[PDB]
Amino acid sequence: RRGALIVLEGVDRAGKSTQSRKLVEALCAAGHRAELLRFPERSTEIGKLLSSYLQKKSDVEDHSVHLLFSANRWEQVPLIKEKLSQGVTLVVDRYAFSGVAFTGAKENFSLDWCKQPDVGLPKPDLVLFLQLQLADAAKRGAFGHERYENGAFQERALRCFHQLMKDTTLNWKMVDASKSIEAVHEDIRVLSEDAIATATEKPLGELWK
Ligand SMILES: Nc1ncnc2c1ncn2[C@@H]1O[C@H](COP(=O)(O)OP(=O)(O)OP(=O)(O)O)[C@@H](O)[C@H]1O
Ligand SMILES: Cc1cn([C@H]2C[C@H](O)[C@@H](COP(=O)(O)O)O2)c(=O)[nH]c1=O
Ligand SMILES: [Mg+2]
Ligand SMILES: [Mg+2]
Repeated sequence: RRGALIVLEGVDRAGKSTQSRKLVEALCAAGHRAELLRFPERSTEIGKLLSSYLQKKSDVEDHSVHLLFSANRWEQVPLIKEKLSQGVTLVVDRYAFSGVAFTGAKENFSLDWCKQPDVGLPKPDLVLFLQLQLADAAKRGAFGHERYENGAFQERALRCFHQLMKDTTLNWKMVDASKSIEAVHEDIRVLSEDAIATATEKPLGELWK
């Protein structure tokens, strides 16, 4: 019985990391075998280049950085397939959707070109989108000094996310991320339990193909 592949997406400060940590904790406490993954995975060679870029310690050509973000997902595919095959549900904090939405927010980047590198990745069984007004997301303290940490860019990224949500091949679920940490968590936990129990009857799919 394979594990489910659950992705959490949303703009910066939507609560993705907090909810991904709480979800794994709750699933494990309820007897599931579940583990947390995140993208970018900054521990690899590629992940280190990505981290320097995001921190503005380095500059990288836009197409190149887009391809490094996708390569950082592919390098984890053998691990993802192994874990899911062993029955381990994986909770992923950002995935290909963030990749497309952030690069697609830049000038002269078509959604189509941005999607291609991630075509064929393991297809999530559930994609949770943590919806929150950008204003309230900004009021979750203040902007940091990392790349993309500004309102106009966040708004273009959000528009790209909405284009991706038209894709009916994917099991998108909207989450009202404006509620408390515990209320949002319960919403996410119940959706995840349902996906683990019913979405896994079919083989792992391939993204965007
Ligand atoms: N439901 C919530 N209500 C209020 N604050 C929240 C809520 N969820 C998370 N936060 C707070 O908002 C901040 C950002 O949360 P978190 O790190 O989980 O977001 P994120 O989506 O991972 O952000 P990033 O996009 O930068 O990685 C944290 O200080 C966190 O405690
Ligand atoms: C996974 C991923 C994240 N990003 C961005 C979103 C965030 O602004 C940034 C840091 O992510 P984080 O908010 O998860 O720490 O990286 C990309 O631009 N492309 C990607 O493929
Ligand atoms: Mg985070
Ligand atoms: Mg084509």
